[PDB]
Amino acid sequence: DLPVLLTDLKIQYTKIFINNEWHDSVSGKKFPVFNPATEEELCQVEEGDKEDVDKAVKAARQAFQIGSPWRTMDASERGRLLYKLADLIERDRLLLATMESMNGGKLYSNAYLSDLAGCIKTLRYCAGWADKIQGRTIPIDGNFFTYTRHEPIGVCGQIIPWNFPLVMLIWKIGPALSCGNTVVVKPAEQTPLTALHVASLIKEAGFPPGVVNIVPGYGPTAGAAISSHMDIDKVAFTGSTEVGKLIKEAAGKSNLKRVTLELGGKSPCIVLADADLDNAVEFAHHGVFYHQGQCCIAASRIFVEESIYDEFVRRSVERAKKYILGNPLTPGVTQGPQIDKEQYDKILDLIESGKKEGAKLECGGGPWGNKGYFVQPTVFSNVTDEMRIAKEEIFGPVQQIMKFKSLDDVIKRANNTFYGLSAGVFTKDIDKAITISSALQAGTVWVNCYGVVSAQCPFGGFKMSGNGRELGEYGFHEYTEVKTVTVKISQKNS
Amino acid sequence: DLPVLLTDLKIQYTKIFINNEWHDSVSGKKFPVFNPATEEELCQVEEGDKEDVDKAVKAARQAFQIGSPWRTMDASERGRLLYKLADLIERDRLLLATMESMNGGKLYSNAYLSDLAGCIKTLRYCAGWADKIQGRTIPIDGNFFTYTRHEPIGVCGQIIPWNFPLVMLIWKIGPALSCGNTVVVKPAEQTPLTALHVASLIKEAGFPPGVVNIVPGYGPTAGAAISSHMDIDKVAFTGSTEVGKLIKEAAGKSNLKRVTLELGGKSPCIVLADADLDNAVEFAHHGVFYHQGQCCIAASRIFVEESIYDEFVRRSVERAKKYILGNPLTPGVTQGPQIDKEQYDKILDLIESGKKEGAKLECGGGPWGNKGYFVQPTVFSNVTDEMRIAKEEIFGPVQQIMKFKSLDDVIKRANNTFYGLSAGVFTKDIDKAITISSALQAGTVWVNCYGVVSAQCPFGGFKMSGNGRELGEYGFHEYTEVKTVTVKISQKNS
Amino acid sequence: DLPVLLTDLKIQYTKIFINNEWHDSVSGKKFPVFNPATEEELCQVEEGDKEDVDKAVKAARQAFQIGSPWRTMDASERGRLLYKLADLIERDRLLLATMESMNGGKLYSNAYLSDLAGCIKTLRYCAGWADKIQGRTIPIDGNFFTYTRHEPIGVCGQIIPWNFPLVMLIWKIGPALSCGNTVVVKPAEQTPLTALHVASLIKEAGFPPGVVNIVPGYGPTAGAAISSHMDIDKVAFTGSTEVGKLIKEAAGKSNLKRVTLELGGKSPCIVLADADLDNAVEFAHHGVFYHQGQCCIAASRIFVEESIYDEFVRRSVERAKKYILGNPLTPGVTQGPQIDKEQYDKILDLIESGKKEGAKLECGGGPWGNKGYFVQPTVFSNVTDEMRIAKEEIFGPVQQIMKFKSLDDVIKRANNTFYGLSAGVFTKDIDKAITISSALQAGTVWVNCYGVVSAQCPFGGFKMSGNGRELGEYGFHEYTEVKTVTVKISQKNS
Amino acid sequence: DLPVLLTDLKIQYTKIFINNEWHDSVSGKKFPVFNPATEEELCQVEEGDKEDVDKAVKAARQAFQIGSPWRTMDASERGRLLYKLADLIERDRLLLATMESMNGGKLYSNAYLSDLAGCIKTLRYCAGWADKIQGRTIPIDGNFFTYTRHEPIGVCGQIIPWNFPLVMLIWKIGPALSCGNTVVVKPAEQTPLTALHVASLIKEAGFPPGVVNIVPGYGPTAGAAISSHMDIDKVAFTGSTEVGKLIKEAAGKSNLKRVTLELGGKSPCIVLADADLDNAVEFAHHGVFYHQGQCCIAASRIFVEESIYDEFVRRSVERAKKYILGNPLTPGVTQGPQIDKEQYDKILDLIESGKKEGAKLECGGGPWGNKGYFVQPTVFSNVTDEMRIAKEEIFGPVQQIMKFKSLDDVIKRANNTFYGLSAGVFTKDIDKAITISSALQAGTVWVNCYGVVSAQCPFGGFKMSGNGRELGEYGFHEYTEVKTVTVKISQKNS
Ligand SMILES: NC(=O)c1ccc[n+]([C@@H]2O[C@H](COP(=O)([O-])OP(=O)(O)OC[C@H]3O[C@@H](n4cnc5c(N)ncnc54)[C@H](O)[C@@H]3O)[C@@H](O)[C@H]2O)c1
Ligand SMILES: CCCn1c(NCc2cccc(OC)c2O)nc2ccccc21
Ligand SMILES: [Cl-]
Ligand SMILES: [Cl-]
Ligand SMILES: [Cl-]
Ligand SMILES: [Cl-]
Ligand SMILES: [Yb+3]
Repeated sequence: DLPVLLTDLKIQYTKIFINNEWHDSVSGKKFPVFNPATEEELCQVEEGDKEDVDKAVKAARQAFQIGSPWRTMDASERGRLLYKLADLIERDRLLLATMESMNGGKLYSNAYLSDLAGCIKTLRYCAGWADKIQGRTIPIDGNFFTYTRHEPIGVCGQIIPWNFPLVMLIWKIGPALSCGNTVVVKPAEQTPLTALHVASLIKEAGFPPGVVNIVPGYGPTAGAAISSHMDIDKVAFTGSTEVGKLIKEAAGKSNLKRVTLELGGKSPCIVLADADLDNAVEFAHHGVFYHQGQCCIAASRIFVEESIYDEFVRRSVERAKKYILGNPLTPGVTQGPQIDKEQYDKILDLIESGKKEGAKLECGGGPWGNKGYFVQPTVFSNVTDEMRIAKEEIFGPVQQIMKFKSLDDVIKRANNTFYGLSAGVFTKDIDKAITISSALQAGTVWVNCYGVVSAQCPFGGFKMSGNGRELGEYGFHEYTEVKTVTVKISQKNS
Repeated sequence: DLPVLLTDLKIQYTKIFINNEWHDSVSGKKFPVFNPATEEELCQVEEGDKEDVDKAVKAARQAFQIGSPWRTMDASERGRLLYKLADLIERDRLLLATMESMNGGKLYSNAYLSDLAGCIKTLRYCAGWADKIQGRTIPIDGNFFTYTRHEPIGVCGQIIPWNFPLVMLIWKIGPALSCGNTVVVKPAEQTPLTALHVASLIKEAGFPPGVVNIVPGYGPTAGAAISSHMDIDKVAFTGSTEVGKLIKEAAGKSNLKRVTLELGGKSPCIVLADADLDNAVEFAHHGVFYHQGQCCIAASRIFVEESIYDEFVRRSVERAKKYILGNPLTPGVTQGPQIDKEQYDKILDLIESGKKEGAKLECGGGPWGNKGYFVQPTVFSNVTDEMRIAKEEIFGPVQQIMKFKSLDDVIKRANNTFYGLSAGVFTKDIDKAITISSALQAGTVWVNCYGVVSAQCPFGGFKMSGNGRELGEYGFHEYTEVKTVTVKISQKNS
Repeated sequence: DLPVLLTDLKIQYTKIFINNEWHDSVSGKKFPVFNPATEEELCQVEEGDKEDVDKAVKAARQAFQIGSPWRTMDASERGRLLYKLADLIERDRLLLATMESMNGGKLYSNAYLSDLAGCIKTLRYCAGWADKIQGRTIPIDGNFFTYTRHEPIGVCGQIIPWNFPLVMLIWKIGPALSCGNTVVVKPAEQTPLTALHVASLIKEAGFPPGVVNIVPGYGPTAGAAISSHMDIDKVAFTGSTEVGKLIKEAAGKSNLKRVTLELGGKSPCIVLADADLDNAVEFAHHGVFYHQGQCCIAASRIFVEESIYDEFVRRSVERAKKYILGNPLTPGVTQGPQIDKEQYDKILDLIESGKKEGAKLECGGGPWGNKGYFVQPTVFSNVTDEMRIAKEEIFGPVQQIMKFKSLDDVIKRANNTFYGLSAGVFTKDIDKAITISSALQAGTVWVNCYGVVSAQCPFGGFKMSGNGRELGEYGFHEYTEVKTVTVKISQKNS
Repeated sequence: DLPVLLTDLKIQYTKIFINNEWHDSVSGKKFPVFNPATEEELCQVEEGDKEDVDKAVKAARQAFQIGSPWRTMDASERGRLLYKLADLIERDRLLLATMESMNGGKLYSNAYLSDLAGCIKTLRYCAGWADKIQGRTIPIDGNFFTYTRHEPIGVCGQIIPWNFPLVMLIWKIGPALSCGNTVVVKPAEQTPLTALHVASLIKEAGFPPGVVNIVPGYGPTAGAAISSHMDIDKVAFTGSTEVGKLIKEAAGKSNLKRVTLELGGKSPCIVLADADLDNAVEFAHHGVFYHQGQCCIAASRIFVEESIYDEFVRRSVERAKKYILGNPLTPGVTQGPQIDKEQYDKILDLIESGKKEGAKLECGGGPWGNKGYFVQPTVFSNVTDEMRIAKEEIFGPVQQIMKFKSLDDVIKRANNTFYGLSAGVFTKDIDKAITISSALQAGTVWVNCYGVVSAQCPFGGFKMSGNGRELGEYGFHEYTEVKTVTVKISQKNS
């Protein structure tokens, strides 16, 4: 069941968080934060810029110094601190999910039952790794003793998007901290509020000062200061392909800092004629419409074998027509607004491209409501590979359905994109499930499901959907720096 | 294609191999070795007993001493020696396969194309691991530096069976040597000859003396001396369940040496109605009839969904009727003899149990020929779970076919055995393949195939089919002893 | 600081724990449990025997069945249950440490600050592994998809000793449960009480019934029923070398169950002339006198370079003369009783052997007090390798100090034992620390410290000190059974 | 001993290698290749440019297609091909070492005994990993089966420097191929010749066409075409910090390809007063003077405790005065030329900076000879942290020796650089060796040695010395792309 907050939400944390203390901006400037369902201002927040990032990096550097509390404490104690943080987020789950829904335009049902649960579970998963990060002893040639340290890297700048503010915050800080790094986080200008509340809880949990610093502010200002900073060792980023390139270029130009990116997708589904049809329709629908289409792994190209294409389209239209738009905080509402005017415009323009380029509009196709950035859930049939709605990430509630009859050819079509984040395959045939999944150039492939993400799984893109992996055993590698220590000895023995 | 030896085989190596030199038995006694297809003596071999095992252990201990060549050489050089050994076995492939076929009663086609290839591939696989065996550096609580060494264990006694003499020899010595152990090998009394030729090649490859010692002889004599030896650190064994118990009891009684066993099976296949029927018939047939049924993983219980049972039986009988019995060295012969009189008697007695207990004899059922331990390939239909041919490992060319209609119940029947070595599942359904394979209590489960063994895969039994795993990454663990080194330091840093 | 329980301890849990319910013994029999510091009975406990073990195994088997809650719950939820159990033991830390001290004769300071802390930390460590136990995908030869499952083994029987009742309980159940096994635990007849209280907390934490079953009782009765049980898949044991052999023999005779043992030691220290002398004296003293000498890793042979031997002996005698004997619950008491009459007799007899065989008694040498199994802390100088106090594990407060001058020779002396659990090396020289530690045949080697045990480190014996490893990454391997699944596919791709 | 080629070297392979065939440049243009010891032209080579890189990428892409020989062959066969290549390089060791010495200006003794041996050993090491690259099976939340594939990435562009042509070639192609990638290699314009001979041997070994393509040519032309190519999935590079930035910027701008860099260093040694002084002098000398100073890990800042500084300097000057300059092919010659005029000028300019900025010139300081790019081996004493010879990588035979007295301060000085490739620590004290090595911000730290590189060790930079690691287990991660496959199932079981 679905509990709610019983007193109205009051916003408290609006300042920059450095050395576990709350800071005004060096400039004195603040910026507004809005509710996307009402277009009304919720509060003002201190606007971080290069001077504030500089303060946060110096604090993160000082907390990372050899001999510091965060460097010398037991690994197991880093893990305890992360488990306590998860306990505290659990405690404040009602408040955080409400704030997430109100600032982010996110259905409260999903914010409470999915986002917040995933934040808690991911933190507890990361806590468990902290004292299980291990190097190696190595039987090198010659009379030497050689071992490796999987050290933390150092100061990690972490630029977060607006579509999953808390979840991206925890996906970034959980592994970074578990491995022993210090972090400077720049949440989305649209959604700073839940991150600043979590900073409240980082202080309360007892993390040493400077281990986590949160600098709300804008992209070209505070984000770019992180990108180009000469004393940040690594930057991680989720967001647009265009910013990813600007960050990688900034990193190369300054100090050759390590960079990992996750950059969205144009993720395809392949539905074979032998698929459980209803199960395939339901998962592909959820794949593309989840959180108003504002998901990196949105299932935005659905290829269906011709034998079942018309039934698939018909059943998808029926399911898309069952939504209730409105304020994401009211029970029974099933689709909230898009995040802001930029994204709203982009979606409507792409919808229009679909009409003009010859797609078949099955439902939706326009905006909704007196206020709020609402888009009707929209389904296009007979989409072809050349159209803009087939090539460009939409990030809105807009489903594309295509037909195929040759399996060889539909795999090339699925792979014929610079994106590569995820894909889905729907079949009952063992051999097809394995060989299709092996052939798809995508970081996660779901078989007879879609959108299944868990802390135990590495997650990331092929090709221009990004580089590196997050979470799982494998994602922890990207938050360590390997040092080889080789000691001369008089005689080695196996 | 299938090349052959162009001059008749001459036997050269018949003595005990210790410190890379050839030894007469301390007693002076020798024992005969026979050809199972003719019942004729091939040669005499030095008979090892406790006094000879004692000599081999002392040499293996001396080669394992700290500061010795085998302990101090680079890991990568251990690997080079194993690759050279594989090169030499490749060179002598015609001779070894001929000797294997003549001493072991093994089809020459299979000895040359399967056994010898697997020996070569397994050695090269093991060679590659030698300098990739690694310990760990560990973020222990407190101000300490902690690392682990995955050392070799020490002197490993390795008791080999007669059904795959070369392959079992290499499965044992490949991982043992790669990890840095020294070994005392006791090949089957029935099949010492290929092992002694490989000892020729171990000397030729340059292995330091005492690293490999081979002591041909009998089980209750030389085998038991290994089992109960107070200076052997580990014993590995493949063979009967009954000897496994005698070895484990001997080990516990003497020096608590480490023990790994592989002990055969009563491995089941489950054939669902949606299976590729011909593919299932072919693989299950090969599973149970390979090497005259003398395989640990023989598919000796085949459960078939009632819908397809009668067709399955009919097609299996047709395939079983296509064999040519005779000397395993003549081209076109497709079934050789059983290994000796004990096994031959055991098979015929169990065949008779099948008749008397009410099984349906579809073909075969008796012996064959003027000489040689030949058994007609035999198929039983309508087998029930209580019969001896359903409960006891036969190790002969004897196939059991049963019907089921409830999948829940057939999984319990498949699992209702103290054996647990392997199993097979035949279905096109993804979900059934995964959930059935997960539910079966068996060390290897094949899906839509059977009998697929490779050096990259760990291999071993559940339950009384044995303990531990051989080959793969995982099997290397059982040839190392982990040492934790924990060093006090003034201050640790992550 | 050191808090205490403010009301006297009341014993509540005295029955057999099966399917999360409290059971009388099938026989109706109970047995007394005593306080070793007073020789007075504390309470009576239900006496488990073969019939009760049979009940516990059936429940553990049923909880392990495919489809059961414990088999189907998320791995991460197994970990949550273990973290909650740790939270509950933390809650009851005062009660548990008091009960541990009163039943076990264990200094309350140590029980509270060391045993209980280690129990809590070890559980939290094990919790973190639960959803990080992973198998492999393997690039086998041929057109196959091959993966491995690291399944739980099944029903694990766990026989616990009296010297560290809670810590051994958690060392056993933490990894077993994390990996997904079910357990039947048989605590020491002398110390059932803390285990039964923990069973209270396993129920309270929400573990499914039958996952943990605790059967207090005697060794030759309930212990032997576990050893020889035909439906227990694995047995783990810590205790005497003599029982280890009886367990391994019992396992071999019945169902070839997997066996891991830890069997004590005769662990040596090597003190070089360049060692920090005071640091070496302090750690070796603690090594041998900790918990009245009743530690598996007791530093019971201390070899000291002749240059510093007399100073080392003198300083060790001074430190041994500073103890206060008495009831382990009174503040300032620094040495408690031995556990029972058997151990007390054994210690006094061995002390007498030391006198008669010619050792130099420096202090102690006799019993103490009106009541309680107290032994004076005792130091022997000029010990030689032939004496009983040099060869036999004493398990009492009895220190042996020997001189050496040749480093080659003292390593052979240190290694000249069938034991092999641990060792210590004291030197400032890098090269000596590495090469000596590499040469010692011991499972853990401490350098410039002693007795440093942590959940992140694997722990176990070389040679007759046992087989397998506990805790660390590596120890988790011994609570899994590897299954290889190999799937035929039309075409594989790298 | 040191065998030599008995007939003069004849150059044969001068063309572009694509699809295992030899190609003229699209332009028809060729470029000269010189001997640095004589300044004479050795031959002309086809000049690759963007059009030729385009041809090589298309071939590498085609060889990487699903269903291709290189994608479908057994992993173990990829390893066989790499072992055969190593066998062939061994066969041609005399020719390759001669060609390496003549084109690269590299002492023939070192080319034959070190470079060529390292090439052979590294290939054999990489061969062994090929069928040991494994993914995972993962206990994800929910009723799913989740596994990972560690796939090859795809087409990898590999830009090689002139200082270790063969060794860098093999460090790049060995791991790339072992993991299953295809490669487009661009050797240094100064040293294409040994790479083109190895391409001869790749064809001879049987690698499928298009798996390895070698495009000799210039940096701003063919190198930049690789950097910015829209169908290259990854680029690896060793060379200058300045090009690294140009490559990272090019990659970000085009297709966000993965990038790993190794970019040289300013690697420091710390020599404590208790060090084995002669051992420290010898290793630091070799560290900075090896291959005429043209090593990434050159020990170009040597900090020595004041107590021993003057003796250290004196002994280093004595050892530096013992060199014989001349043609690297004549026996007994111990220092060859620098590679070309650019590097020669850079070294002399930096030497002059040392004089003018106030360093103490102890020996050398000018050029040498009638012809060839020879620099006198040069030692500077009393170097301070501000001078150019302390800050800038020299890549010439130029040693800097500084004094320290505070260990805290000398660690900050050692770390006060944007470089971070390697470091050395010389002490007998265990605690100092561990804590100093832990505090140094460097990818490899040697203790009481220097310059010890082996295939089993990961190798790479901290900070601006580069990103990622090469060789070892860990370096293989950077040649794979992880795919998560998550399959919906009816019910999971642990
Ligand atoms: N880390 C090393 O081992 C290493 C090796 C060589 C040079 N260096 C450093 O670089 C300094 C200058 O030497 P250099 O100019 O010969 O090195 P460089 O970086 O320019 O050349 C090395 C490789 O990079 C290529 N390259 C050059 N420009 C390129 C471009 N725009 N795009 C793509 N590839 C390009 C070159 O053709 C060559 O293959 C040296 O003095 C040294 O300090 C380091
Ligand atoms: C001062 C070291 C010279 N040196 C060598 N010598 C050849 C060599 C020898 C052994 C193993 C090798 O590969 C693992 C190998 O390449 N290779 C280097 C790579 C980078 C920096 C310096 C190098
Ligand atoms: Cl590593
Ligand atoms: Cl380990
Ligand atoms: Cl495995
Ligand atoms: Cl993975
Ligand atoms: Yb000149």
